[PDB]
Amino acid sequence: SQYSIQQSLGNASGVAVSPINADATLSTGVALNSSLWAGIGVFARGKPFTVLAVTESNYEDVLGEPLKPSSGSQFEPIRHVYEAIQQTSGYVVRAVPDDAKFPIIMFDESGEPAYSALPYGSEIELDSGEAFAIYVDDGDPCISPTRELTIETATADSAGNERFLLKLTQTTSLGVVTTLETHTVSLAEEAKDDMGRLCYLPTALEARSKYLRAVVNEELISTAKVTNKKSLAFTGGTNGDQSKISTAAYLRAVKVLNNAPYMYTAVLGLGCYDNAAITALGKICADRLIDGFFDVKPTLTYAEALPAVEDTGLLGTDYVSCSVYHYPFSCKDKWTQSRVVFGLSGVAYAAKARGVKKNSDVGGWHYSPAGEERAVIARASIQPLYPEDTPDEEAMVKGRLNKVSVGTSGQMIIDDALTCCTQDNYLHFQHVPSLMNAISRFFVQLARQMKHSPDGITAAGLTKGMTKLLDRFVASGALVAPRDPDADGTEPYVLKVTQAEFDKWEVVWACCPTGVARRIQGVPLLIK
Amino acid sequence: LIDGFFDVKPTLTYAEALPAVEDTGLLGTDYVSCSVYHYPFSCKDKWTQSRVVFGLSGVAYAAKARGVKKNSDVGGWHYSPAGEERAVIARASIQPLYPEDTPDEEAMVKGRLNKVSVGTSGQMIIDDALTCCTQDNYLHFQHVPSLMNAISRFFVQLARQMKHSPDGITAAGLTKGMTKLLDRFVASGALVAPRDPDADGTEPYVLKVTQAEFDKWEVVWACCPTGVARRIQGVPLLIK
Amino acid sequence: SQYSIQQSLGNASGVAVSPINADATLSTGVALNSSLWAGIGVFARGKPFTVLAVTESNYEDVLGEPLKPSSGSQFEPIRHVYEAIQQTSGYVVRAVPDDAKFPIIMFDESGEPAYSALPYGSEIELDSGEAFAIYVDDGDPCISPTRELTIETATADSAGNERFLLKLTQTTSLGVVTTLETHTVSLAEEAKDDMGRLCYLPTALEARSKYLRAVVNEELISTAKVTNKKSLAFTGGTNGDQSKISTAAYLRAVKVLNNAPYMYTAVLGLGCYDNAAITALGKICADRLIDGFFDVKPTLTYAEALPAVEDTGLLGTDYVSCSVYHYPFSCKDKWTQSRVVFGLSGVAYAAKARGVKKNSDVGGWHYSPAGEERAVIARASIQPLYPEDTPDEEAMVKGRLNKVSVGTSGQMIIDDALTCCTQDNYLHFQHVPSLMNAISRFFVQLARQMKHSPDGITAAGLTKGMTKLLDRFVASGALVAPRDPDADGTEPYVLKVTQAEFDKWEVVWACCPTGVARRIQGVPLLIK
Amino acid sequence: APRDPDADGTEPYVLKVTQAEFDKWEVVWACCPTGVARRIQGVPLLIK
Amino acid sequence: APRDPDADGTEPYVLKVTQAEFDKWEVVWACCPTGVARRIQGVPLLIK
Repeated sequence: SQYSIQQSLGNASGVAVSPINADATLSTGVALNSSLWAGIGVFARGKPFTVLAVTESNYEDVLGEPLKPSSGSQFEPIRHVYEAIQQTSGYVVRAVPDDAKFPIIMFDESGEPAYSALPYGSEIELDSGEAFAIYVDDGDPCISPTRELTIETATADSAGNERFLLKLTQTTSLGVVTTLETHTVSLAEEAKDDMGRLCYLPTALEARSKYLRAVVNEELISTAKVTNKKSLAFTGGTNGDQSKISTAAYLRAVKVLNNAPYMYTAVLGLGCYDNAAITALGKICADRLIDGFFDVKPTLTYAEALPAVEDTGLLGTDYVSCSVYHYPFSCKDKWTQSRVVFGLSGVAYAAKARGVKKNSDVGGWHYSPAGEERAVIARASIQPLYPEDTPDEEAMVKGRLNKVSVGTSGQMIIDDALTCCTQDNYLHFQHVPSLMNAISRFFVQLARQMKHSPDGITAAGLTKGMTKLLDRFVASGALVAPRDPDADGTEPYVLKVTQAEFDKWEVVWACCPTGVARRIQGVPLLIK
Repeated sequence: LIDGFFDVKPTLTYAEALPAVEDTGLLGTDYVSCSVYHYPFSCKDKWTQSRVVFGLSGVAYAAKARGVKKNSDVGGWHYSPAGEERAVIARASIQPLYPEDTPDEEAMVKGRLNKVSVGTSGQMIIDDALTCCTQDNYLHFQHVPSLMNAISRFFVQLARQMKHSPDGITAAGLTKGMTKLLDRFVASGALVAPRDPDADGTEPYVLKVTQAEFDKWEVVWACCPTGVARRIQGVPLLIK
Repeated sequence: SQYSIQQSLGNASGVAVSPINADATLSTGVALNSSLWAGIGVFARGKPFTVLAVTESNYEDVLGEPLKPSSGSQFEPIRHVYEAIQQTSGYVVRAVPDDAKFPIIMFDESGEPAYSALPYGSEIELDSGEAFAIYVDDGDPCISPTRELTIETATADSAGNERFLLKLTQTTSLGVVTTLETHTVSLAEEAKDDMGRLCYLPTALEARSKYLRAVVNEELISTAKVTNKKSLAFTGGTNGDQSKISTAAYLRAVKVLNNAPYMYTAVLGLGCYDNAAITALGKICADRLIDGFFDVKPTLTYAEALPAVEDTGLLGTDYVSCSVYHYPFSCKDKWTQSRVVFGLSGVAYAAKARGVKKNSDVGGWHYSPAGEERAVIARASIQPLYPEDTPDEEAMVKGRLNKVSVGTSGQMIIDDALTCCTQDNYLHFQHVPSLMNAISRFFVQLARQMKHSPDGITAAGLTKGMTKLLDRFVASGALVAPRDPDADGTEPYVLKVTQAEFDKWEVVWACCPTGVARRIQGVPLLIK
Repeated sequence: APRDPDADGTEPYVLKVTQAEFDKWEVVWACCPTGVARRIQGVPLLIK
Repeated sequence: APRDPDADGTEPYVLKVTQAEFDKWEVVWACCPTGVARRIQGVPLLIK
């Protein structure tokens, strides 16, 4: 009609405005100064084989209350999570044993409920007389505190379908009974609640409730009717034995973590001392270009620690960013007040996060996760496990094993930044692979955004983006002038964007990383 | 001398998609400007609100039109109909038809079948610009035939207008018109300097208008087309 | 009509444009920097005598769960696959014993099912009363976990044909029951499903399902009717004894691998210690111009290792690219945690892939598959089998047998790059045949593309393509100036394209390959 | 002024009065007419 | 004013009105828009 604006204006009188160009102002939002940690573990509460999200204010309830050291070896990952959350949120994957079962309540046409239990990861088959089944997907085995489900009659909708109110409440062993969640659902395929949302039972429970799930029998859903049932009881749930777990479960969990559609920059090996799982997590590091902080069993003597590092499998050239730790010391637990021993992955990641939070523009990735200002270990009544033994500094450095020590003021610290690389070059220090991987991730983002453009735009865009990013890093201070300013010029970074064929745009950037200060030597002199 | 965007049945598995492209018949050397697509995904319809599946020809043409509307003087014909800023697919609740299968990237590229993917931000996009040409030269990319066909159509118009004139007018007119058009294209940016400025000079286009007999006015123009950026590789280095 | 454009314009007024020439811009797409590995083996799950495809994310399910060392000698190929996948995907061929049988369910007109089992590789004959038969082509013997098939009535199509829903679900021994696949199929020859695809049972199952296959009886298919059968059960499947396998099965498997229509550049001898099979794989190398990494039984003493290499049959002049390894050491398994011994083919190929992934333009084929930065062996608790014995370095080098050693830092490495060539020239090193074969494969591609052209185009095209490729290699660094720059010039490569008769275009290229650094000698001196 | 002030000078009009024979006075005038504004196109841009 | 006053001048807007053919009056204007303040960060320091 009128007031309309065209854009082509071909061989005819008129006026047209072209769409806004906005191609010389293409930025890239990656937010390099952000770090998240991902790990697998064994816990008390949570949905098995599904990626979770833990923050500083919900881990206690999403992952359940902390376990007990006297139960077995399952008390490690919760403490690792507690020590690692201190800085940033993260993603965890819970792995359960084979015989873990969750409760199920199945109804019928008359409405008399029945109870059962089913192993995790299995769907439900409905018997002839079963109308619909409700089960719990929070992962809790419903043994302590118990959980009760109540059905109440409610007013029908405008159309005429009967909607009933569902109320699930938890009861502790002491006697405290608090409501937990409530809903208004119906078996009609199209009925709506008061607020207008869909109130069909399966989709309603799946969408608006994070505790329950339900299934229905299509044949019997037409004539199904629900009575008034008060104070039901889930039963049969069982977490099983968590002391022992087959390597298949750990492999499945790490595969799920691999396929998780999230972003994280640390693959913390949360209290999982299994060679296959550690190798898989190293594969995750190598694939995603991130950092890993694994740790050997912290109950081995200094003699057996060295062969265990070779056993764990990352010693080679493929995994150049994964560090291995060892902390053979005892400590007093924060919660249960007992003598427990656990690893150092959480503290290593806390050191790395403290380092990465120093710079604000691009984030400081060039700070090593060691020292006395960024890697202090906070425990209670540290009592060495083997006071009669002594470290093997030279053997440890040759075997790529970071070691703890006692810094100034008497607090234990981490005093090495060595990776799993065996080659003796710049790559075996910790900070260099992290910085290079940050640059590579930014490049992948930029090139993915800039793919499929003509060469005229592509060359200028790539050059501008890379020059800006590397200038930001140099101003931050992660790159310095080359050691020998005679052969390889005098610039911190050298950039070269070239065309190899019709479409082979090749970018080569060479950077000079900063030098850590690991060995300091003083030579006093006297002047005649 | 135009462009075609055809598409195979979007209910075939990735295994049967490849022989169907050979079946459909354009695989050869005569049809160098026709693209073939394949979109095995489900979607929620806009009008009836149901589960339907259909093709990708409309979205491919929308991408081509978005590309051609960039330049205003001569229109940008050198923009490939793929990427994350010109070929996004707008649907509702895209649910893959065969989640258990996987594409065959190398086989697809050898068989000249454009494939969909998931770009940044999570919207499905078209991520190829391959035509039905089997020969491995500059002609199997999508933008080159379109640009050459635009130039050829303009030439046909000009020569049809300028037919039946004496040679004195004809030579000057042909040279002026072609020089102006190719200069417009170079200023637009669809032609760049040759890859090797040692043998084939250093000009984007070379024009030659000649007389072969009493009336055989022959025009030969050679152009260097732009280079798409399909594969990008980064090689980090460390300096001692 | 109008707007049409002609191309001939012969002796008539008009205007025409010739089709685009595009002959001086002919490239060649071969992607030299890509390597895939092909091998035969014995596994638990998979379709027998059919080429497969294994990547880093599906081998566990396509090839089934890993076997058990206590079962016998069938535990080798899975571990070899696991060690070789780390770098690149590949193709495998499963060979089964003679008495392996797969289950079959045959129906009838009334619908009462019957069960049976048939040996692999055999078609099915239908009895008079049998309407149609369904069987499993995944290769699994359906013993653990069990597999159940369910038939459900569904709504007829628009035409009127009756379509039923097929649901196959797996049940583990513990009790976990998960659905596996579902379809909507019918016995009508033309009925269509909701989405519009063909729903005839045989073609539908063959095309859209990778687990099941079916056959029908033409005579009884017209009057055939299907009832509602719930929770059927496959039975009779048996993988047989995989400890012993006749050489005929291995020969058939390698023949299938030969006729496979795929591309691969390594013919890894996955845990198959049979002379006939090894000779056939050497034939595959000599035919396709690729590389092979075979390995003798890793339980022979150093005295018997040497005659076994002559026994295995590749010692000659035809197989100049196949290497033979020997790894007489024990190790601790990753999965079952036991004492097992297996070969070195996987690690050898991992070294070769690490070498080939260095250069990005053409790929580095000139890196030998040995050293301390590219061939480290990652195992757990390596304990030598025969600590009292000693290697025979001179005898091993004369007999063309690569030997393991202990490099720096204490990790075992591969310390030789000798092939099976007996002649003492440049051909017995490992990197030279690989580089020459890469060049030859590129030449075959180029000449196949450029065949049947006139000489004017042909000479220029061949010269340009070969000059560009060899310049790319020289810039990569795989060719250096000749050792003696007095007789054979001073250029890395010499090219000569000539015509011998009307059509005998002959291309001769001579290259000077790089020199590996195998023996390093230092001679200190003192100056008066 | 002419559109391209490189070949056809830079004057709006060129006049030439000549004699061809005893009486064939020939006047040739070449003018550059103004350009109407029929199609107007605007191309907005953004500056980094 | 533009963010980088080294390449793209120092004026907020650049306007160019040109003639392409007899009647193709083409107007190209490039402007530098203001910067919203969405993320604000403070970095305290101590001076020796």
